Amino acid sequence: NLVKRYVAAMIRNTEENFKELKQDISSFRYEVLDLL
Amino acid sequence: RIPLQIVRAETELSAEEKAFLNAVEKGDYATVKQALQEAEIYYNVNINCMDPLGRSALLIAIENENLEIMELLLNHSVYVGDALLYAIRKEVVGAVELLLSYRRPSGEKQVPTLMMDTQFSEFTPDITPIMLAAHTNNYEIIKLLVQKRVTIPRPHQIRCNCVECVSSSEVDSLRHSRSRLNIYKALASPSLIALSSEDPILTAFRLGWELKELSKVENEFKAEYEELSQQCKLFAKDLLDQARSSRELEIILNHRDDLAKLKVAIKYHQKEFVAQPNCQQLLATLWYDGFPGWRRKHWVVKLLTCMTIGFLFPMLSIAYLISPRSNLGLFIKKPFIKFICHTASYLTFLFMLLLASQHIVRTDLHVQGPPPTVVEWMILPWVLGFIWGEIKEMWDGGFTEYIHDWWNLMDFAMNSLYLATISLKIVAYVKYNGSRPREEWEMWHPTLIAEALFAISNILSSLRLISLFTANSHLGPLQISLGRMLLDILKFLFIYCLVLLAFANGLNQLYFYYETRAIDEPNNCKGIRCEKQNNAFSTLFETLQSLFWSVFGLLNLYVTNVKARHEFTEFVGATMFGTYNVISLVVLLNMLIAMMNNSYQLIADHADIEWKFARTKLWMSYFDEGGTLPPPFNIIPSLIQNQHYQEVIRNLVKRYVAAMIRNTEENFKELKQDISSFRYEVLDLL
Amino acid sequence: RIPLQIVRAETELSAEEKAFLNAVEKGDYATVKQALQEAEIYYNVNINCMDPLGRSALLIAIENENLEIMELLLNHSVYVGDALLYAIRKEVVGAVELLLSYRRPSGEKQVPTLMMDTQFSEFTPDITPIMLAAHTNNYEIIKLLVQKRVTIPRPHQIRCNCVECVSSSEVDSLRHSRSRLNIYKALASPSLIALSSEDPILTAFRLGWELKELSKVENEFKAEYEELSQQCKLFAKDLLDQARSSRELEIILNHRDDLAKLKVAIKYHQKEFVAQPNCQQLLATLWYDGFPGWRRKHWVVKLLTCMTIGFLFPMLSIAYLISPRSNLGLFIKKPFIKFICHTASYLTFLFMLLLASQHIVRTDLHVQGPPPTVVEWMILPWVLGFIWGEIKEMWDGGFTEYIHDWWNLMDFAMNSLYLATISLKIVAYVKYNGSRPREEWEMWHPTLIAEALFAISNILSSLRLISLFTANSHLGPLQISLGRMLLDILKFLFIYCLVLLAFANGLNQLYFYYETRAIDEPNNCKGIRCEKQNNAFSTLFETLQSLFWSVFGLLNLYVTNVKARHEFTEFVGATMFGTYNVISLVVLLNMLIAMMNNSYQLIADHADIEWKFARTKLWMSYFDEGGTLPPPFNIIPSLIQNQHYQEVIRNLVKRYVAAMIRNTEENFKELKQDISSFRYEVLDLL
Ligand SMILES: CC(C)CCC[C@@H](C)[C@H]1CC[C@H]2[C@@H]3CC=C4C[C@@H](OC(=O)CCC(=O)O)CC[C@]4(C)[C@H]3CC[C@]12C
Ligand SMILES: CC(C)CCC[C@@H](C)[C@H]1CC[C@H]2[C@@H]3CC=C4C[C@@H](OC(=O)CCC(=O)O)CC[C@]4(C)[C@H]3CC[C@]12C
Ligand SMILES: [Ca+2]
Ligand SMILES: [Ca+2]
Ligand SMILES: [Zn+2]
Ligand SMILES: [Zn+2]
Repeated sequence: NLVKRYVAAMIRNTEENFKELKQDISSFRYEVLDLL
Repeated sequence: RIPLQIVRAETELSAEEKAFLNAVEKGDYATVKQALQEAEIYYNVNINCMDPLGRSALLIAIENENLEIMELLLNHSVYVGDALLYAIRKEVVGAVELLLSYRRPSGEKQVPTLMMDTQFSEFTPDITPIMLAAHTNNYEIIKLLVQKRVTIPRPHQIRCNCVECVSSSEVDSLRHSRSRLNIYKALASPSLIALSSEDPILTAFRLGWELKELSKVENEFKAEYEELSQQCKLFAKDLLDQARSSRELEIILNHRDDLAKLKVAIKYHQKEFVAQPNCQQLLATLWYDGFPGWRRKHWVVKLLTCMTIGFLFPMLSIAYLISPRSNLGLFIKKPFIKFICHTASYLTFLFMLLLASQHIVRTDLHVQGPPPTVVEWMILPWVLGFIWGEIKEMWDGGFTEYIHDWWNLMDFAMNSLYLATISLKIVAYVKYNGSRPREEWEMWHPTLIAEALFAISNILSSLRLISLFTANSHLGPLQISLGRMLLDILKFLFIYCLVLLAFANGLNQLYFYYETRAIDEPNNCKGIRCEKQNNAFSTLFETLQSLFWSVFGLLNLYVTNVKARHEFTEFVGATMFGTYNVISLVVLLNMLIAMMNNSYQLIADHADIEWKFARTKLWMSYFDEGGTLPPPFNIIPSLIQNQHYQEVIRNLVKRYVAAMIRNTEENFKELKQDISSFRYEVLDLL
Repeated sequence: RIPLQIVRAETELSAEEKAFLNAVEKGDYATVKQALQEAEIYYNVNINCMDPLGRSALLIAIENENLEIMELLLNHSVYVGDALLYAIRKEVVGAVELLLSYRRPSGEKQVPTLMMDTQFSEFTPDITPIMLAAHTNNYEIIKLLVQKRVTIPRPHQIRCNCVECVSSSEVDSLRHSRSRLNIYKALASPSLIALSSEDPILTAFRLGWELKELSKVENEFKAEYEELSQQCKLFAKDLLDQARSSRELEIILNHRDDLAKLKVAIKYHQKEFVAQPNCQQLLATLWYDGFPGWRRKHWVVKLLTCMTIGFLFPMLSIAYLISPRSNLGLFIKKPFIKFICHTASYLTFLFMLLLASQHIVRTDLHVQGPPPTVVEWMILPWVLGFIWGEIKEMWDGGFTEYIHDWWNLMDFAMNSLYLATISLKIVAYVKYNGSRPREEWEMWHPTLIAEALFAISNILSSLRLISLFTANSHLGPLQISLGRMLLDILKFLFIYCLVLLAFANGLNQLYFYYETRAIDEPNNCKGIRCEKQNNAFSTLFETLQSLFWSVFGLLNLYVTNVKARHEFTEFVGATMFGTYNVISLVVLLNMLIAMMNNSYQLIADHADIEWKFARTKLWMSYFDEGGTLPPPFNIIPSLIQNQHYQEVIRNLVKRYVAAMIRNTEENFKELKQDISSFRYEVLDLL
C-alpha cells in the first residue's frame, strides 16, 4: 500500500514540449489539407 | 548478474481494455462510444478497469478535462467513487459541476455491482469533498459545495481532556493528528473565511492565534501550523489593503463587537496588520493631533519646537490641574505633547540624579545617620510619582496584562530599590544618632547598603532610556536585533555558566589547601582585588570571581603559584587555567559571535515590521486619558456601525477576490488533449 | 494639468498599410497575396512600409516563422536589407536557408528603388552575418555560413602600436572597442571553435588566456571578457568530459604540437580542465605508480608503510647512486617515494635544527670566535644541498618561470640567511680569536648577528612546511582560503600602516621634548622593554614600536605621564592614544574580520577546484627525473599521434555537439501564428 501511494504521489508531483505542439499542429494541418 | 522480477503482482490489462484506455487518453470520442456501446451487449471490457498507474477511465477523463468523454463515461454508469475529490484537486469547475449534478438523475437499480476496484485511493479515506475544496483554495468549487448545505466538524480545544479525544488519541494518534490538521487547513483557507464568516478579520485573527498556539503545542507538525498562521495573517493584511477611502479604513479600525480592532490585532500579535501603510498613516495623523504638517518641516524648526516644549515641562501640567477646559490645558491631552512631557520629566530626573552626586550638595560625610539633603527632599516626589504610576498601571489593565510588557520588571526592581534605600535612610536617621568617622564603620552598616542600592537604582534609571528608542526611525530595528541577540546571549551564557562552574570546582578542589591569612600577606588584604594579587583559588566564591575576571585579562599569571615549591601541582593548575582560557576565549566567544551574526541576518528582513509594531504599541499607550500628568504631578490631588462594517467588509472581500484571481506538464497535456480531440472529430466528420 | 503630445514625429500608417500589416501578423496568406497582387497594378500600399515598433512585413514574417508568408513577400521583391541578421538572431534554420538561397536567383533591373527605409536598424552597422551567427551560438547557421566562403577579421595584439589601430582609437574609440568585443565574442563561441579549428582544445586555451589578459587590460569591458574566458574554459572542460575510454584520454593528454597538453593547460591556468575527474584519476594512477590499490587500504597499513618508507630515507638514495639499474634503485624513481623521501629529509633537517638548540651539544659559550660544533658540521651538507637544488631549479625551467612560483622567495631568503650566517661564522673564526666573556661583547658582534640570522633562518625553515598541505585532502582548501585572506590582510595593512604612521608622527611631535637619559631612569634602561615602562614617545622608532605594541595591550597607561605636572599636555596625549586605540581596536580589526569573512564565503565554492589544481601542480613536479636525489644526496658526484588526436577530437566534438543540442513570449506567439494560419487556410478552402 505504501508503494502504491508513493507511486501515486510521485506521478502527481522546455523547448522539447512546444516542439510537440508544433508537431501535432503541423501533422493535423497536413492531414486536413491532404483530405480536403 | 542479478535477476529482476515484478515482486508485487499487478494484473496485466487485456488488449481490449488497453485499447479502450488508450482511446480515452487520446480523446477519440467515437471509438470510446463504440467500445461503451459494445460493452453491454458482449461484456468484453470492464469499464471500471484500472491502469498500471492507478487511474481509471473516469480519472483519465477528469485529468485531461475532456467534459464530453467525462459525460459519456457517466452516461454508461461507470464507477464514480472518489472522482469528485480528483475533480476538486484538479480545480476544474465544469468537472465539479458535472459530478455534482449527474449523481442525482437517472439512478435505477442501486448501482451495477462491482468488486475490488476500491482499494486504491490517492485521497485519504478521512477526506471529504468540502474539506479538500477548502485545501485547494478554489473559490467556485467552495461556493458550489457551500450552496448544497455542507458542514465541517468542529475541532476541540488544544487542552481537551474529554473521553472521546483521549480515546481517539490512544487508539490511533496518526489518524487524529491528520484529521485535526486537515480540519485546520480547511478552516484556514481565505476563500472559506471570505464566504462562511460574517467577520473575516476577527475570524482570521482568532484562527491565526489558534494555529500559532497549536504550533507551539504540537512539536511534530510545527511547520505547517506556522504556514497556516502566516497564511491567515497575510489574508488579514491583504483584506485590509483593499480599502479605497479613509472612511472605510476608519470604519474597519473603529468597529466594535476608540480603535478597538487595532487593539484586538495588537492583542493577537498581528504585526502585518498593524504595520500596513494606511493604518500607519492614520496612526501618524492621530499621533500628531495638534501639529499639522510635522513631516514637512526642516529639522531645525522641529528640534526647536521639541526643545521649547520639553523645557516647558513644569508648566502645562499644573495648567491641566487648574483649568482642564481652558485652551492651554487642552494642549497636554495630545499624544505627542504627552510623550515629550514624559521624556522631559525623565530627563530632568536623570539630570537631578547626576546633580545629586556632586560635592556642592554633599557635606559632612562623617555622620552616622545623616538627614536627607535638599536634593533628596526634591527627588522624593519623583520616586513617589513613579510608585503611584506603577501601581496605577498594575490596577488598570489587569495583573495578567501588566506582566507581558517585560519592561515592568525593571520598574519593579527600581521601585524595590527606592523603597529599600528609603527604609534604610529612615532607620539610620531614627536609631543611628552620632558622628562616628567612616573609617571605623561596620561592614553591615545600613547607610552603606542604602547608598549601594541607590547607586544600583540610579544605574537602572539611567538604563531605562533604551525603551524610548522606538520613537526614532533609526534606533528601533537596532534594539529589535539587540533583543533577539540578547536571547541568543542567554542561550550561550547557560553553557558558559556550566563550563565556569566545572572549572571553578576543579580549581578550588586543587588549590584550597594553600589558603593564607590576611595578616601574613602584604597590606592586610586577601583576594584578587589587591595591588599584589593574593590567593585567587582559595574558596569557591573567590575561584568563581577569579575565573570570571580571567576572561577580560584582568587576572595575572602568578595567582597559580604557591609558597612551597610544588612544581607538579603548579603545573597542573596552570594547565587547568590555560585550558579554561582556551575554551572561554577561543571556542565559546567566537561561537557566540557566529550565532549572533547568523541571527542578525535573519532579523534584518523583518526588522521594520516589528519596529513599526513596537512604535504602534508605544503610540497607543499615550492615546488614552489615563496617565496624562507626569510623574512629578500625577500624585497631586448602534447597529449602523455594524451595518457600515458589513458593507466595507463586503467591498473589501470582493476586491480581494478580484485581486487574488488576477494574481507545468498538466497544462500542455490539455493542449495535446484539445488538439487530439479536435483532430479525431475532424477526421471522423470528413 | 499637464498637456501631453508626441514630441518626435512618427508618420501614421494608412488604412491599407495597417490592414496589410495586420493580415501579415495574423498569417492570413490569401489576403496578403491579394494585397501584394493589387500593389503593383494600383501602387496603393508601400510593401516596405514600417510599423510603430520598427518592424517591416518581412521582419514580422521572420519573427512569426511563417516560411510561406516569408517566401511570398520575397517573391514580390520587397526590401531585404538586414533581414538575414534578424533571421540569424531568431535562430531559424529555414529562414536563414531561404534568405541565403533566394538572394541569388531572379535578380532583374538592380532592385526597385526605395528611399528612407534604411535609418532604423536594430543590429549595429559594424555587424556582419557570420559574426552575429557566432554570437548566437547556433550550429546549423554557422555551418551554412562557413560553407559559403566567409571570413572574419583578425584582432590585433593588445599592446599594438601601429598607425591604423592608434588612428581608429583616436578617431572613434567606441566603434573600435565595440568591433573588438564583437570579434572576440564571435571567436569565443564553442560552435565556431568546433567547426573552424583543427585543435579546439589549444585554440580554446589560447582564446581564454587572451580574453583574461584583455579583461586585465581593458577596465571598462572587464565583465564580458571574464564571461568569454569562462565560456572558453567550460567549453574545453566539456570537450574533455565527452571521452569514453582511457586510451582516448591518454591520447588527448599526451598529444604534442610526457603529458604535454596537461602542462600547456597548467601554463594557461585552466583549472577546470586540470580538475576534471578522469584526468585526476589518471594522475592518481601515475602518482601511485608502484603502489596498486592505495585507496583500498585501511589507514593503519598506509601509515605503517609511510613510516617505514620515511624512516628508510638514508638508504634508497645511495642505492640509486650505486646501482640505478638495480631493482632496489628503481623504486626511488616513482613520484610517491620521491615525495615521501623529500618530506622525510625535510623532517630530519627540522629535527636536527631542534637538536642543535640543546645544552648537550652547546658548550663553552665564552669564546669570541667559536669553532663549529659537530651538529653544525653535519647540518652544513643539508644547506649545501639546498643551495645546489635551488640553483638547479633556477637553471632548469628558466628564470622567467622560477619567479612565478611565489614559494621561491622564502627559499632565496633562507639561502641568503644561511650564506650570511656561514660568512659571519667563518670571519669570526678567522679573525676574532680569544675567549672574552659574553657580558662585555660589542653590540655589533658578528657572532650575535650570525646567531640572529640563524634563528630567523630556522623560523623560515620550520614555516616552509605549509607548502606540503596540498598533499592532504583536508589542509589544501584551508590554505587556499588562507592565501586569499592574506591578500585581504595586506589590503587592510596598507590603511593600518598609514594610520599608524600618522598617529606615531603626532605622538612623537608632542612627546619628544620630555626625553630622559638612561642614567637618570631606574635600572639604566630606556624604552618600552623595561620592568617599569620608560619614555615610549621620545623618538619616531620608539613611538612606532609603542603604538604597535598597544594593539595587543602590552603597553601600559602610565607611558603618557611626564615628570612635570603638565596636565594639559598629558590629557592631550592620553586623548591621542585613546583615539588611536579606539580606531585600531574598534573599527579597523572588526572591518578586517568582516572582509575576510565575506572573502571566505566566495572562496568556499571554488575551494576544491583550486586545491585539485595545486595538488596536480605539486604531483607533476616529482614526475620528471630532475631532482631524484634528496637535498643531502643531490650534491654527491610520428604523424600517427596527430592522426589519433584528430580522430579523438573528432569523436569528442560530435559527442559535445550532441550533448549541447540535448541540453518565453516568442514561443507562444509561434503557436498562435501556427493556429491562426491553419484557421485561415481551413476557412479559405471550405
Ligand atoms: C548621546 C549621549 C549624550 C546620551 C544621550 C541620552 C539621552 C539624552 C537620549 C538617549 C535616547 C534619546 C531619545 C531617542 C529618541 C527620541 C525621539 C525623538 O523623536 C522622534 O524620533 C520623532 C518621531 C516620534 O517619536 O514621534 C525625540 C528625541 C528622543 C526622545 C531622544 C531624546 C534624548 C534621549 C533620551
Ligand atoms: C602537529 C604538530 C606536531 C606539527 C607537525 C608538523 C609536521 C610533522 C607536519 C606538518 C604538515 C604534515 C604533512 C601534511 C600532509 C602530509 C601528506 C600525507 O599524505 C597524504 O595526504 C596522502 C595523499 C598524497 O599526498 O598523495 C602524508 C603526511 C604529510 C606529508 C604530513 C607529514 C607531517 C607534517 C610535515
Ligand atoms: Ca511600566
Ligand atoms: Ca624552490
Ligand atoms: Zn475532546
Ligand atoms: Zn594595430
